[PDB]
Amino acid sequence: RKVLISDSLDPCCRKILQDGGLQVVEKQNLSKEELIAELQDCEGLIVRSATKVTADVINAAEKLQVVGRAGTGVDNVDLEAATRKGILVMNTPNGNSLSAAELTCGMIMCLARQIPQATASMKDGKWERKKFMGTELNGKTLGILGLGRIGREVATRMQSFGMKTIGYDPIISPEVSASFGVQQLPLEEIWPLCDFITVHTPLLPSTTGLLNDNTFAQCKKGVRVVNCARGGIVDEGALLRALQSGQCAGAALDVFTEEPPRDRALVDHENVISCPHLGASTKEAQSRCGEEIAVQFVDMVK
Amino acid sequence: LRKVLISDSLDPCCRKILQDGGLQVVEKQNLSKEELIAELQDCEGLIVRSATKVTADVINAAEKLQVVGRAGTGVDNVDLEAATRKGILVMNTPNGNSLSAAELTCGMIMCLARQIPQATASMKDGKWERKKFMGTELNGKTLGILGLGRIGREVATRMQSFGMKTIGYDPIISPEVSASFGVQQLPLEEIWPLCDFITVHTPLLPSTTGLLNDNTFAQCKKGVRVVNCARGGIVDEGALLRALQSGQCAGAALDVFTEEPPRDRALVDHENVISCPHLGASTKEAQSRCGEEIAVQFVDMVK
Ligand SMILES: Cn1c(C(=O)NC2(c3ccc([C@H](C(=O)O)c4cccnc4)cc3)COC2)cc2c(Cl)c(Cl)ccc21
Ligand SMILES: Cn1c(C(=O)NC2(c3ccc([C@H](C(=O)O)c4cccnc4)cc3)COC2)cc2c(Cl)c(Cl)ccc21
Repeated sequence: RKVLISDSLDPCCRKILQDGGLQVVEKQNLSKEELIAELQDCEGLIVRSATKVTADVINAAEKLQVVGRAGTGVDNVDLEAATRKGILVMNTPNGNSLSAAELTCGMIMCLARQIPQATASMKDGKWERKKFMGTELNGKTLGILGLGRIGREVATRMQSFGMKTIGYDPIISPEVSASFGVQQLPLEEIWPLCDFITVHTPLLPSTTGLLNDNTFAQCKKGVRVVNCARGGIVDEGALLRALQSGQCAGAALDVFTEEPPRDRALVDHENVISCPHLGASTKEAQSRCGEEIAVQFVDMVK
Repeated sequence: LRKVLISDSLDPCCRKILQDGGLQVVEKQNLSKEELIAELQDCEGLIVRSATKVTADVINAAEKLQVVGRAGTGVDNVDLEAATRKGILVMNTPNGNSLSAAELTCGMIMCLARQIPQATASMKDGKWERKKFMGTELNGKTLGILGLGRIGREVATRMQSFGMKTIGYDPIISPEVSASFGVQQLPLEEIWPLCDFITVHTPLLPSTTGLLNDNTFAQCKKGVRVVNCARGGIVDEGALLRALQSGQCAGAALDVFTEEPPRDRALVDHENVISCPHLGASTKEAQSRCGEEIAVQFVDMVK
């Protein structure tokens, strides 16, 4: 009967909760001990990416029955510690997909034409039309690794620019991938066909370092890569050397191993487009998330 | 009618198809005015990109110059008055460009929606502000396309796939044909207030110069965003500047300027302006198609 929203979340969350009929507490940038103390009579907790629901927090929260996350994934909640105290963890699987898919297509275009590089150049007062030569997407081959919701939204968009969408996903059948115009192949057959590769998988052991020194070497010379999913699906170290060799012509990253990143080797490279994790950074999405999570809480109050 | 000079960095395949046709060629680069004239003194033809400027003076010092080709669309770097006076032919390559321009345009729109160039310049400076850079979901938003030519319809079919409403205006193409690639046509006065995004794909005309001006900008939605990848001044540079400063315009993307390169560095420098040194036709894919399509035209008239 009492929830706490611990992060900057769309107003409409708190509304639909009270609308449902339970107390709420909008707080922000709270400290670990400040959080626990506030939590000590709250049945629910909703969080964004800021709040980290550690082992310690869950065990200091004697009343905590449920932990909702207004976003995609739960990479900021101890699931081991969660399942131990029989706690529920709630998610917002739909209401974020589109925003992430768009930023991704942004990246691909931005990579093809070096728009961010040209702006930073022009902004410094330089007219370098001698050499900023980019690529026509029409008739090029894009490789999508992770034919989830985001993966298929990215595919249908970049289809319209006349790109070949070949991809790989071990859950989805060739019959269903084909049904949104992505032809499926085994990984070893994908690397050499691609001029562009984007990744849309959760961070798993089966996925970690999916692009590494070894895959990068099987790729077309001057392939270009977009990580808007999770940090490390593309091995950060590995990419760095692929850019330095020219095996990789350029790369776009919305996500890092450390967030925010200490290893500022990549960001700083002249062929790296970067963003401080903006895949869900839209009024449109956070409202749909914030709405879809607050529903799930009220839904189970019957 | 039998010896040509290529004065710019042009795709190798140009010189090939020329000699292939059966006439001498001279691939030179970054030539000086007097260095050019001297080299030209036994060349019937000249092929150029955007770099070389075929001034009044050059044409009149070139007693043998019969023809001037341009590997691109437009010839805003050749004195046409001085050209027609000496009975010289001027050729260009209007086709081999459309797609490259359409893509950069969609680039701009996304880049504007999500501030990708701003985020890179920020990250590149070592900054993580995710609380700051809230952008827009294109899904269900309205794009206004002014100039439903080739480029205009390629831009429309692409941004449709993101789930945008494509309303546009073009006085040449009928509502019946615009509708047939998913652009609903409306009179200009009724377009400004519906748009969250406006791009322009028209030639430079007096009827189109300053198409976006203090007056149109004011009838737009507060925080509209604008893309000029067509010609400098279709969007009044001065007018835009004040629209960004007021917030009537939330941001702008420019591939084209009144002066190229631009002296008035007021716009470029604004924090919500994405800018490019005229890269709409800056793709290996296009310059080859241009370079190929021009060398054809030269050989075609040799028989
Ligand atoms: C488990 N797994 C998946 C996978 O999880 N695929 C499915 C999937 C479902 C939902 C998503 C999410 C989504 O699209 O909503 C998603 C996208 C991007 C980042 N994080 C989450 C992603 C993938 C399709 O049914 C499940 C792809 C995948 C790949 Cl490409 C490899 Cl190589 C290894 C393991 C993999
Ligand atoms: C002459 N004219 C046209 C016009 O020429 N429209 C058509 C057109 C055809 C071809 C183009 C060209 C093209 O799309 O390739 C073009 C685009 C951008 C820059 N330079 C040339 C532009 C427009 C559509 O069928 C012809 C639109 C137009 C408009 Cl919207 C105004 Cl407001 C004033 C005069 C105008």
